[PDB]
Amino acid sequence: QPFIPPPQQTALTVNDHDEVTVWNAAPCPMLPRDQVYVRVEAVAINPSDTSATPWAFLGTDYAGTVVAVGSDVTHIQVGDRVYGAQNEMCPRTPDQGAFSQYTVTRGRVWAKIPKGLSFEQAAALPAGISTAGLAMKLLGLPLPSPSADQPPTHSKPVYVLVYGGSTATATVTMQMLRLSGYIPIATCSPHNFDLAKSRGAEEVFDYRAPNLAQTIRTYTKNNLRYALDCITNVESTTFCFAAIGRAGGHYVSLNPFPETRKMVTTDWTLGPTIFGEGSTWPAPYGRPGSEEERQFGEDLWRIAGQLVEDGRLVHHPLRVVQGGFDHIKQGMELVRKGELSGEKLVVRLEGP
Ligand SMILES: NC(=O)c1ccc[n+]([C@@H]2O[C@H](COP(=O)([O-])OP(=O)(O)OC[C@H]3O[C@@H](n4cnc5c(N)ncnc54)[C@H](OP(=O)(O)O)[C@@H]3O)[C@@H](O)[C@H]2O)c1
Repeated sequence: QPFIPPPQQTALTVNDHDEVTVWNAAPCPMLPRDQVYVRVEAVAINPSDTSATPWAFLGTDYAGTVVAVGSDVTHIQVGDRVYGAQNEMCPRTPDQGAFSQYTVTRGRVWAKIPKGLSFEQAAALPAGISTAGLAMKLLGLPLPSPSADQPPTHSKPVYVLVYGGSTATATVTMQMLRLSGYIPIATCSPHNFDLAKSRGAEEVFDYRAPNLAQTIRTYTKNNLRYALDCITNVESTTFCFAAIGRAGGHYVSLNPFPETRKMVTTDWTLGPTIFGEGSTWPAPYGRPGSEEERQFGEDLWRIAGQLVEDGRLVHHPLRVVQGGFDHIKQGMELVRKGELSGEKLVVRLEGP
């Protein structure tokens, strides 16, 4: 009954000459006493996968079948299905990444898949849930209550601009914003208008429209105080700053931002902080680990896991590919080239 990991496996990594590589003799991680061992069934592709520690495993989003259980783990059994996030390309843990045949759960940044979800649907969620939570925390917005019967009331609407309303992150975030009593207003391309509205946007606009920031300022009564930038380029930053109200506001982006007097505070989400383990980027010093960041991730996942279970948080629309590891490599290229719109690339792994 003791579990012994396989001697080697296939995983996706980067080699010594900056090329994405299928490695067929990759190591298998050891099983922590407080984690479970996962035979990965599906993975999702994220832009951050495509942005190096050679030979460390790639990939964030996984869903799979529990094949072994740590001695200190309760409430999980062999055969259970789980989904969660890995901390990709981490030099201290190069044998942990979503793009492997076998991984281990990390922290408490995971949950059991609800009976009603498939592996493919569940794999689509982890980075979205994680990022949505970090963005709400940085904006100074409370996470939803999983136990409440309706959102908090605001007789005077509290708007949140979401620049890039068709992004995988925005569609999960806008649902959470709604649950917490906020009213998201989104910008994206016309063909994704229905998607954005279905995911919680009160109104949606084409970001290309002339003088759109004036339109938004007027809509929000010149008091927009929250802007979430899911695109993070020179144009999106300029736009969000122009839309924020006359008295100031808070800009949060999902990436570090390029190079005002506008009374705007600023932050950006650092993905590895969902684990509270720290980060070696950005130099100098990166970030330390912290128990408060760790506890926030666990709390977020306990809340989001229930919301997913209850059908209150739905996955981004899926583009599913049946395949193996070369299909992940291929998926990453489609994503890197900006070739996906309003969909998440998920690969369902064939064994063998
Ligand atoms: N730091 C982190 O841990 C972290 C986590 C999650 C995401 N991110 C970052 O957030 C960004 C979005 O990632 P995601 O996975 O949420 O989204 P995604 O699904 O890859 O977003 C794709 C959408 O972005 C829109 N888009 C692309 N370029 C645009 C531009 N120049 N102006 C306006 N819209 C543009 C398009 O929407 P339309 O076709 O509708 O125009 C496209 O469909 C990426 O840069 C990613 O690196 C970072």
